[PDB]
Amino acid sequence: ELAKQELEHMRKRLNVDMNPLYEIILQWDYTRNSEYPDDEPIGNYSDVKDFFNSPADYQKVMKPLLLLESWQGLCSSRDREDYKPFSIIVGNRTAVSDFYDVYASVAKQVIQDCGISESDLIVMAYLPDFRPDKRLSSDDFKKAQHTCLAKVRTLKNTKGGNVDVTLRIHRNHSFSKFLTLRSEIYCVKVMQMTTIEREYSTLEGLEYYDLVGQILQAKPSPPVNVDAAEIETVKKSYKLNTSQAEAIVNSVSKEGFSLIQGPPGTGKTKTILGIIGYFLSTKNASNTEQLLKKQKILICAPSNAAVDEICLRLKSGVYDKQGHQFKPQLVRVGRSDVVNVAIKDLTLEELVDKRIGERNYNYRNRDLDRRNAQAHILAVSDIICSTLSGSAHDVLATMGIKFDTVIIDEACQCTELSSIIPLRYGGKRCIMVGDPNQLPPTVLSGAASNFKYNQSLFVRMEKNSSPYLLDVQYRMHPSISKFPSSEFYQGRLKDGPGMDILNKRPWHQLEPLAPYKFFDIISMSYTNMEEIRVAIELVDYLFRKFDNKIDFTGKIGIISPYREQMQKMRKEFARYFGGMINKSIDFNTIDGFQGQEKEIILISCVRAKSSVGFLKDFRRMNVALTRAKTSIWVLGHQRSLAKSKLWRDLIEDAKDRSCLAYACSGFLDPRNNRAQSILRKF
Ligand SMILES: Nc1ncnc2c1ncn2[C@@H]1O[C@H](COP(=O)(O)OP(=O)(O)O)[C@@H](O)[C@H]1O
Ligand SMILES: [Mg+2]
Repeated sequence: ELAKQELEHMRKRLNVDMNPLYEIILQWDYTRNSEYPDDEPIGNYSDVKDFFNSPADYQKVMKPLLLLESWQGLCSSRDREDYKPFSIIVGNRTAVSDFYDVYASVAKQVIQDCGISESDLIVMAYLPDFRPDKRLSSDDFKKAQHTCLAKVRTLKNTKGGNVDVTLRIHRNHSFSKFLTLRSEIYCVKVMQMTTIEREYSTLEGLEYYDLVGQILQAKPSPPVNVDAAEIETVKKSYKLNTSQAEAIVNSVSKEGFSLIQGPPGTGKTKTILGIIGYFLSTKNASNTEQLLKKQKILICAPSNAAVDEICLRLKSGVYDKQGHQFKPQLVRVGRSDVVNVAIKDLTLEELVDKRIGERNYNYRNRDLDRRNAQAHILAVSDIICSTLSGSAHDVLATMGIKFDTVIIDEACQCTELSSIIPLRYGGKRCIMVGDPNQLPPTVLSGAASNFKYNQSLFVRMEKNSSPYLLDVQYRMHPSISKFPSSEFYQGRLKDGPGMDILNKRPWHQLEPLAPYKFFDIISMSYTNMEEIRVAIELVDYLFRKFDNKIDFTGKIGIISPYREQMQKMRKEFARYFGGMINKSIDFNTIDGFQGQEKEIILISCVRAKSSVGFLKDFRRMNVALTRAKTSIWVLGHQRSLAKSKLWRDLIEDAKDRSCLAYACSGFLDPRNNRAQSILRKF
């Protein structure tokens, strides 16, 4: 019939109650030494299931894991963050629900120096034997007998450079006995609660989401049938390859969830730009003038960096189905981490500044003008870009706008609730673009990750459906892309035209500095001095032969699965080369290097159980083998690695391709008779 229940469900999704969240959190013990926030039985926790039967099933599984990650965040900030303590003067209190709203006073300079905002959780402590003689730290709170968690409800500036503070604590907390009028109480910030609150809002309002069925079942929509002429038109107009054009056309033509899988360098973001252009143009091409809200698209990413790259690349305009450029109105919701004028000019706050001018350079008028400008800018916008968390912001929540189409870049680098956040505005189509063949997003709680909390909705859905694969990479030398393609993509991952030309480098003319090489080192620990020495000698030969013609600044990375081996590698490289390699070589583990790339990559394999273990090794190898663009030199012991199918496949592929060389310390030295004898007798 007429579904005003859409408006009712929108209201439900946008107004989730946080009091149940703080009923739990405000009873926690800041001083607790445990992976877990309480002593409930371990069986209360369970793995994230491939398939959920109901929103209640989903919530029963997910809420403990969300709270566990939150607890681990508390612990991390307690044991590391070194937040600066302060003190407050207590006043009256008000009983609200299962809470006490305690009013207090603190200086504005202290609020600013300690970084306290209305989004912060803090811990209070009673330390009557403290004297200003000593410096106060969060260790004093960690070891205190009487502590209490409090949420910063309200911060209001007063006249004399002070701030009225409203803090919320739990009714049941005995610490209230110390909150007598005009008492001095010591405090320190624990953590800012915005992300936890937004994910909790999503988790609890899930049952009113339009795509709740597809989310619970991890089951994207079935493919519809699309016109080959349409795919060709998109290909030509947007200057894409066939896989990208197909992904765009299909994912836009259907509603529900769509998965686009992009291996390294296959054009995930370019395809998203094409999606934006195509969607907006085909949507604009559908007795007194009726007033309608303008169609918008929501573009989200897990991190500010990805959102900012999307914005920067959108500044060149988008294209319609016929290939003609148009410039839709773009708004970046939320301030970014880095400073850049090009991104700053797109932020909602800067757009409001420019729309209102110097008229209010009186305070009521200033706030009213800012609010009206915000409303108008958001109403006339075409594209809304944000982080997955930032999509839950009040500025979007008060637009009165349904965002029926949400696109997510880097969709594998976020938790499931985080990816679900932006669907609260009536989302009926969600196109997630990602690379599942990487390491899962990092979570603070090892236990939570052991319960598979570090798994993205993209991956959980990939279990049940085949994504639209982008199958041409535009980064790596063909000798470097060869084995990744054959080993992970059925030999169907293609190279862009001229990768051999683009990634041809002078040192390629000198053996063994080839584009692709496995060095079998002829010589139960997690380090290998001989691999380290061979890496040193390779880099030394490269430098000696070319660093008077080539600047190796930022050209080289060295990675290994094991941080012990990487520590030893950095130490030995520092000793051998001095400081002159600081700007030439990055050192990291395969995990820590996941988002980086170099022209030259050296891998120290060192050495090579379960399905989880094979999955982690599969992802690590996918990452490691795609970090280089022009040259990759894989150092390892063949017998120490061949117990792994992946490594044996790699070594035997290198053999078949004549890309295996035998190596030991001094193998590049013609005068080293010992090393040359070791080589010759092989
Ligand atoms: N159809 C295409 N034709 C030519 N170059 C492409 C195509 N698709 C992607 N590229 C190139 O591949 C590189 C990776 O682009 P990007 O969209 O950032 O990929 P991803 O987002 O998957 O990392 C870019 O330099 C881009 O110019
Ligand atoms: Mg990208």
